[PDB]
Amino acid sequence: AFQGMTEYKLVVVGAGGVGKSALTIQLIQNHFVDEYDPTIEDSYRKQVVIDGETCLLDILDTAGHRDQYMRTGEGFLCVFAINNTKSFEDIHHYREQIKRVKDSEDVPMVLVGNKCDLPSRTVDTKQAQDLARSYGIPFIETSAKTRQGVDDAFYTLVREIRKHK
Amino acid sequence: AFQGMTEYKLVVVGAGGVGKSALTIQLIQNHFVDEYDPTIEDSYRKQVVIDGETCLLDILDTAGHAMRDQYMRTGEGFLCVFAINNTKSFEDIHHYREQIKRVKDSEDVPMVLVGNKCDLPSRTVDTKQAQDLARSYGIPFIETSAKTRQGVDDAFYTLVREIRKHKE
Amino acid sequence: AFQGMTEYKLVVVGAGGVGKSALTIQLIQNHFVDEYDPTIEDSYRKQVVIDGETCLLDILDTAGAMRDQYMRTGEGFLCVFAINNTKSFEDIHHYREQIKRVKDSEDVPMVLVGNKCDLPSRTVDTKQAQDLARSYGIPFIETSAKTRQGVDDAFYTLVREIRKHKE
Amino acid sequence: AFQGMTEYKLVVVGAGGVGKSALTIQLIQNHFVDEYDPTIEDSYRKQVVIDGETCLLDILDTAGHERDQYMRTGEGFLCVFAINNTKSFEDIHHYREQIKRVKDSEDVPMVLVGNKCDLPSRTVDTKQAQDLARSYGIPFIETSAKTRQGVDDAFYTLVREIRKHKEK
Amino acid sequence: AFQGMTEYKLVVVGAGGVGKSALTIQLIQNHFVDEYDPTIEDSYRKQVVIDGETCLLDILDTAGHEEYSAMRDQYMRTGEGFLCVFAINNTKSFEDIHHYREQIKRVKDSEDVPMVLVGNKCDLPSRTVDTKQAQDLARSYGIPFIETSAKTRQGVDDAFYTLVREIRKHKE
Amino acid sequence: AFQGMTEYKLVVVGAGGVGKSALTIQLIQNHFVDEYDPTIEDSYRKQVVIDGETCLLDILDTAGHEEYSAMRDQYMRTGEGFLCVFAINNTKSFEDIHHYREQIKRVKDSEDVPMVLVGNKCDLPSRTVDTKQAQDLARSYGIPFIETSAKTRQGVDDAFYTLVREIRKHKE
Ligand SMILES: Nc1nc2c(ncn2[C@@H]2O[C@H](COP(=O)(O)OP(=O)(O)NP(=O)(O)O)[C@@H](O)[C@H]2O)c(=O)[nH]1
Ligand SMILES: Nc1nc2c(ncn2[C@@H]2O[C@H](COP(=O)(O)OP(=O)(O)NP(=O)(O)O)[C@@H](O)[C@H]2O)c(=O)[nH]1
Ligand SMILES: Nc1nc2c(ncn2[C@@H]2O[C@H](COP(=O)(O)OP(=O)(O)NP(=O)(O)O)[C@@H](O)[C@H]2O)c(=O)[nH]1
Ligand SMILES: Nc1nc2c(ncn2[C@@H]2O[C@H](COP(=O)(O)OP(=O)(O)NP(=O)(O)O)[C@@H](O)[C@H]2O)c(=O)[nH]1
Ligand SMILES: Nc1nc2c(ncn2[C@@H]2O[C@H](COP(=O)(O)OP(=O)(O)NP(=O)(O)O)[C@@H](O)[C@H]2O)c(=O)[nH]1
Ligand SMILES: Nc1nc2c(ncn2[C@@H]2O[C@H](COP(=O)(O)OP(=O)(O)NP(=O)(O)O)[C@@H](O)[C@H]2O)c(=O)[nH]1
Ligand SMILES: COc1cc(-c2cccc3c2OCCO3)ccc1Nc1cccc(CN(C)C)c1
Ligand SMILES: COc1cc(-c2cccc3c2OCCO3)ccc1Nc1cccc(CN(C)C)c1
Ligand SMILES: COc1cc(-c2cccc3c2OCCO3)ccc1Nc1cccc(CN(C)C)c1
Ligand SMILES: COc1cc(-c2cccc3c2OCCO3)ccc1Nc1cccc(CN(C)C)c1
Ligand SMILES: [Mg+2]
Ligand SMILES: [Mg+2]
Ligand SMILES: [Mg+2]
Ligand SMILES: [Mg+2]
Ligand SMILES: [Mg+2]
Ligand SMILES: [Mg+2]
Repeated sequence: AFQGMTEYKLVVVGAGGVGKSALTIQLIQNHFVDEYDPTIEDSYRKQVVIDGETCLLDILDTAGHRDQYMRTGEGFLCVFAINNTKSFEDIHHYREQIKRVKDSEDVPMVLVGNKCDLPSRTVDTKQAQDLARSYGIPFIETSAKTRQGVDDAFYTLVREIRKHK
Repeated sequence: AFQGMTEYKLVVVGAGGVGKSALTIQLIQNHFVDEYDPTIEDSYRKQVVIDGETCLLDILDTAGHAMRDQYMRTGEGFLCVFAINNTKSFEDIHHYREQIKRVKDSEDVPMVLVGNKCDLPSRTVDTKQAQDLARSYGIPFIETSAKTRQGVDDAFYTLVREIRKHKE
Repeated sequence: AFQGMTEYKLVVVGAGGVGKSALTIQLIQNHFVDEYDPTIEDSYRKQVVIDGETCLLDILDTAGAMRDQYMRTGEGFLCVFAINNTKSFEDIHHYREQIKRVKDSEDVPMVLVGNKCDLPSRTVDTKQAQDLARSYGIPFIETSAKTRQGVDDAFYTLVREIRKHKE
Repeated sequence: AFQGMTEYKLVVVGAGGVGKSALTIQLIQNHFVDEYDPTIEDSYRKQVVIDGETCLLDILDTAGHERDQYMRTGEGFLCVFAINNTKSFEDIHHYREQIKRVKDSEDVPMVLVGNKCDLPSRTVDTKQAQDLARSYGIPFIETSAKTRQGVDDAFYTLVREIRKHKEK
Repeated sequence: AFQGMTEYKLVVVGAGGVGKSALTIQLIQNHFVDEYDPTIEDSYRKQVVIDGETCLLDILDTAGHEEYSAMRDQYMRTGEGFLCVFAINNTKSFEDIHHYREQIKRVKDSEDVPMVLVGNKCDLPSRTVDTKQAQDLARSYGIPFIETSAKTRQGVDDAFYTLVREIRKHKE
Repeated sequence: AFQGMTEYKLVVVGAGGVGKSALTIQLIQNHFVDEYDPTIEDSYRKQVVIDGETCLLDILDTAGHEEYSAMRDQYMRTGEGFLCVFAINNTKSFEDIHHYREQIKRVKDSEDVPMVLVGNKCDLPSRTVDTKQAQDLARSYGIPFIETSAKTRQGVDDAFYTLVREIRKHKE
């Protein structure tokens, strides 16, 4: 018996202020949050259709500065801001922490370069694509403000989870 | 901030063979199950719109006969099911209602009375009797058939409305 | 890469006047057709969600070598009789045989449908129809195009049978 | 030019107690109302897809015994009788006449609805009702607000009749 | 008894040529109107789900400059919520916002009317109104501010959905 | 009797690398394709609601450069509407639009074919084709013009939905 639609547990990680909450809230509520209210832990849920399969996204929005939610997640959005080189260098640390806690090389993951609407770009697309090619994962540019790439990022993660299953 | 649609935990209880599973599967899959496969415990989930609110129904299908006390404490609302061709199942209703009230330590638990198999000609429980039982408990009564689908949506949607009323 | 929803080809067969068209029109338009207008061939399409998969049902409504054509094309068959017509129930065996010959296979996705279950003049017992279906290895469903009982179930069950046969 | 989905104003008329409200509430809420609470005037709204066109149904549920206002506003009328009440069937002629006078027209979109077709106490034969409907040039549908039989069909058929009357 | 989904009456106001119609048509039809066809009065309707509640938006698209003022006072009395739109490349339209807000407050005889400030045409390069200025104006009124572009669709849903949330808050 | 939703056959044409596949994939999967995988012929399908009518879009994604093919002329005769795509940073692709339009008119033997002009890659800073120029070209052909970006998703839905509206107009 089918017992209800497929459920995917997604976790959004990355440095303080890169736009993890803004991305998530733009997905769930179609709203851009302008304030910076630091997060402890928040949970969201949304039903969507991706490639003709109905599914339920459970989304965990994490704090910038834990082992529990890394063990629960099936897929991770690894977010940096394209105007903050430090947040991009930190990506390697988030990826390592996820791999240790799940004890696995092959974890579904997507690299997300957020704030692509800002004119102060310090991380080149080619650099981020290279980093992603080296990890074997997709890369997507987003803006929580304009909504560019937001759906794509979360839907691409879902496709990665499907492939890994 | 809204964090996702409202979730309702529904538990279907009643005697062996009244059609608890058949009702639930007819709601989830639009399928009538003809076989009688006795249930231990099964969990289902469905998104629906009731009175303009989108919600997620988590539905626990229970066995006819401490794991029991667990799900009674978790559930927010109960479908109490009997079969209209089985007078025993109708008399047992009062026992299920009492067990739920003891475990939740409450008089006012959201509940709906469901008289299933209303498509069968061998009726032994009168509608008026069942309506009286329900009036005495202060809860709605609905006749259903998992076979024809009559009243199935109504039963589960009415339960959700009862849960909403109890939360104001 | 996903390029659009999955499509399923369903064929409704059975004797004249059992309610093949009435069933189909009740599925597509939520309308009971009271008139009996005999069919040559009609095609319908509907999008639905079954078990969380969005799909497109292409439905061929048949008449009571153009016949061999649609048997080769269909992935699944609703075999319909009327519960008040014993002849239509005996004819089921003939439709099933013709389908198995044309597809050269024992295991073709199929559902047995006993229609007009709202009428009081029942001449085919449920148990008999269930036995026939158990012998063929296929599901049996009672329907009424008039009350709508079992209509969705019949078509959706057929789609599930097609899915099982494709794994 | 498109400003939002097409809107249809439907009016449900007929004698007291034939099930005008029960039909409407079964359409809107998937709920059978067992109590008889007489209506003054109630308004309902539902978005549906009929023949691939999205539309908004505005539905006016009327009182058995009261009017000219809502007959002028309506684009289509469900004329309801109960199949176990011969009087309600004879009254149909009066509702149809009143509608034709107020709209000053022979060709008003209309559907004849024989409700309570789940009851065994039938006093109006289907053939009689079909003849009445054939004489008026309108469809006839048997419904039960209890089992839900024919409910969607009645309202959707009325919408199709309104569409047909507008292409000229 | 529930009788059908909740209905919200939204009114889009602001100076001539700010993009009131373009915003509305982008919401209803997913179409950018490039032509500038001045509006008299137009009505639109759309069903949407916001925060899990299904609702029906009735949307009144108004004229920049009103011919006669009684027809203006009519729709201000009917509306439950107002999108107050200026164009970020037209400082005059931004200064006019204050006047639309005042007229609405007088006609509804209330300080706390559901309202959203909308800075439209944020895709254009000739920006003359700074974001910070508009945010300050909105903070002073106690209402949300959203940047939109009817062309790119940025912020369009957000503007209308945020207005509905403001109406809900005012009704509790 | 209604037998199922209306079906529209749409063909996407234009020079190599303008973003015909990227547009189509962004419509179907909400995904931006960054890689450039040249197309021979690909078929897509999507159900949408446009102006309250549910429809099924059958979409044929064509090759940039193809010598004469009879198999190519086949599907151009079957197609009911054409998206004519150029890239706003490639003046050659804009000049080629005239050639696609001529080929379509010859194969359909008709002046009045439903068609939409699409200027893609409007997110790039290397613009060489002005909006006004493209609007003038489109006004001369009697067809709509839409700026799109498969990357940002701007105008994507609008392009395909506008084509469907053009097909509807041509059928009345
Ligand atoms: N322009 C622009 N600003 C953005 C974008 N995403 C987030 N912001 C802004 O960046 C700031 C921080 O966003 P926030 O969502 O709180 O980031 P965070 O990763 O969740 N922070 P934390 O780890 O403390 O929870 C906010 O002021 C927000 O409005 C974007 O894509 N574009
Ligand atoms: N005619 C008819 N038969 C029904 C209906 N509902 C259930 N049945 C039949 O009655 C039997 C029991 O159904 P089932 O759901 O297994 O009962 P249950 O309450 O789940 N039993 P248990 O407690 O063992 O899990 C099955 O044979 C089923 O087909 C109905 O509404 N009408
Ligand atoms: N009472 C009742 N009548 C039905 C039912 N199904 C079909 N009918 C009636 O039976 C007649 C035959 O229905 P129809 O669908 O035309 O049968 P068919 O199998 O398509 N005939 P054919 O093979 O000629 O195309 C119609 O008058 C219809 O109203 C049902 O489930 N209940
Ligand atoms: N068995 C059966 N009972 C029905 C049906 N429809 C309505 N009833 C019952 O008949 C009674 C009257 O129903 P109601 O909807 O109030 O009729 P009404 O035409 O609206 N009355 P009024 O004109 O005063 O507003 C109620 O007790 C209702 O439960 C039906 O289709 N089947
Ligand atoms: N680039 C760009 N142009 C826009 C935007 N919004 C509107 N326009 C353009 O600005 C012009 C005015 O738009 P319109 O919606 O008619 O404005 P209005 O506020 O309704 N005018 P009126 O008050 O007379 O009815 C049109 O040419 C339109 O295309 C936008 O967000 N970006
Ligand atoms: N920046 C930007 N790049 C785009 C856009 N659309 C397409 N591209 C890029 O342009 C390249 C070509 O895209 P594609 O859709 O394959 O072009 P095509 O017209 O289908 N090519 P062909 O005719 O050979 O099949 C890709 O690398 C793609 O990422 C856009 O709107 N913006
Ligand atoms: C919070 O989770 C539930 C909670 C309930 C629920 C409802 C009511 C009472 C309960 C419940 O669960 C714990 C004990 O008490 C029911 C279902 C679920 N969940 C669910 C969703 C989809 C599929 C499945 C099937 N599993 C077994 C593979 C399950
Ligand atoms: C692949 O085509 C079909 C195939 C089938 C189909 C199903 C099963 C077997 C078949 C079939 O086709 C011919 C013979 O073999 C049924 C429907 C269709 N298609 C269809 C699509 C939209 C609208 C309509 C209605 N027409 C009359 C405009 C039809
Ligand atoms: C209740 O009526 C409305 C009310 C309002 C409305 C909203 C807000 C304020 C108002 C309003 O009406 C008049 C003055 O004040 C807006 C729309 C409508 N209705 C509407 C819906 C879809 C399409 C059309 C256009 N037709 C006639 C072609 C109309
Ligand atoms: C007849 O259907 C089409 C028609 C067209 C179409 C559109 C435009 C022009 C055409 C067309 O086809 C015939 C020649 O001219 C395009 C797509 C389709 N259909 C479609 C789309 C996606 C997937 C499938 C199943 N297979 C291919 C995996 C089918
Ligand atoms: Mg945060
Ligand atoms: Mg069970
Ligand atoms: Mg037929
Ligand atoms: Mg009433
Ligand atoms: Mg305007
Ligand atoms: Mg390509």
